[PDB]
Amino acid sequence: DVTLTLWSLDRDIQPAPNLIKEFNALNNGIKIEYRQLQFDDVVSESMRAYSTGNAPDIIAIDNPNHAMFASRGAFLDVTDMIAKSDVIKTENYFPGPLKSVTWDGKYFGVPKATNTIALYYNKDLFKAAGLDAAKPPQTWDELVDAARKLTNPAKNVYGISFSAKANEEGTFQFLPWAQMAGATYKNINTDGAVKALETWKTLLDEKLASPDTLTRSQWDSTATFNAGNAAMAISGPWEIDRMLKDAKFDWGVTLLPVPTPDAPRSSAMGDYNWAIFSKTKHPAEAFKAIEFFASKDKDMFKNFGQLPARSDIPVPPTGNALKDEALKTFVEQLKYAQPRGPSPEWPKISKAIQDAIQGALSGQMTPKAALDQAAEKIKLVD
Ligand SMILES: OC[C@H]1O[C@@](CO)(O[C@H]2O[C@H](CO)[C@@H](O)[C@H](O)[C@H]2O)[C@@H](O)[C@@H]1O
Ligand SMILES: OC[C@H]1O[C@@](CO)(O[C@H]2O[C@H](CO)[C@@H](O)[C@H](O)[C@H]2O)[C@@H](O)[C@@H]1O
Repeated sequence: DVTLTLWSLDRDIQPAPNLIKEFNALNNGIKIEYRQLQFDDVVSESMRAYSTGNAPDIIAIDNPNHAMFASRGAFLDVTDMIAKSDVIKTENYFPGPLKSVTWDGKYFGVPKATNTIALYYNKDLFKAAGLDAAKPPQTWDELVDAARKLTNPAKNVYGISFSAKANEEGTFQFLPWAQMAGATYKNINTDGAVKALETWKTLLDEKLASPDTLTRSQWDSTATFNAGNAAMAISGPWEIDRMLKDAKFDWGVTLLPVPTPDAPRSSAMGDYNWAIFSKTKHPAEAFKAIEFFASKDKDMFKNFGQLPARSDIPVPPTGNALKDEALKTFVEQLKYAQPRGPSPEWPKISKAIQDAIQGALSGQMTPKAALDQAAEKIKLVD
């Protein structure tokens, strides 16, 4: 056999290792060895691997990081193999995910999946609070007020869970709030972004969200919602299949609340892309693996609760009512997602935003000063 190696963050529950086991069972003369990426310095580790000759054949890379690798020659130009393939057609893909694998008029990967974040809510806790579980909050004011009502320390319940972690988690979570209020990563210090960050300060200062929001991932925050310790959670569709098993209450999912009545919806485009490292010894076989993964996209939601990056395969209902309502909400919120970049310097942009969030939420800097600082850094890097 040709043996390939593949790196991804995906858990044993999530697509990559399962798709690999299925692929390997084909006995087609190619075998894939999986390694789950550890430690949250994926980008630097993977570039260092590439530079030293330790890179895998295939990686699932977060979409905002793609351009850094593509621009630096680390990824194989798959333009011609995509063209030749009938399994992978660029016309099948949503435009934002497709653009994220592109650099200088070439394709340097194939989208794996797409997502964004939305607002999960525990309908049983809404009901017990005297709220209307059919009417979740629509505006930031409503969201904060609901969170105040639902915060019940005597019962170990925070009103909301989210992530402000000093890595991509925090940037991905914060950008929707800034964007809805009129800002972007290219202009992150508008009055509306300050209001967004003041709103996050309210959630922490008033103890409506755990202090651990400053250091905890979206996945680990949402575990607290699933256990009944947070009444609402901002997270993505990657939570659904675990939530169905773990949450022992009735729940819904709605669009992210907007800053003033009828202000616009917005959020950041999530999820990963497949890529082949440029010095692979097995380019054709690596690409055939990716073709196999793409051929399973039609089953991704039903099997993993994740969403393909494709307009050719609109996602059908599963038959599970909670999951199917979640699907509706995420498909709707996805219509408002915006790309982080393209930028070969995304990590530096994101670090500036992370530091602003940490500075304001810790009380070390005012929200205005924190975001002004970020905007000056971003001007230089971007
Ligand atoms: O946050 C939603 C929650 O707030 C209540 C009032 O406590 O309703 C508010 O939000 C609704 C949803 O947008 C509005 O229709 C309503 O006008 C507003 O007061 C609860 O009814 C609801 O569960
Ligand atoms: O298996 C990967 C794991 O990462 C997640 C959640 O962290 O990635 C989402 O959130 C990131 C920020 O932490 C975004 O940058 C990324 O684009 C988005 O997909 C999940 O997808 C998944 O559980």
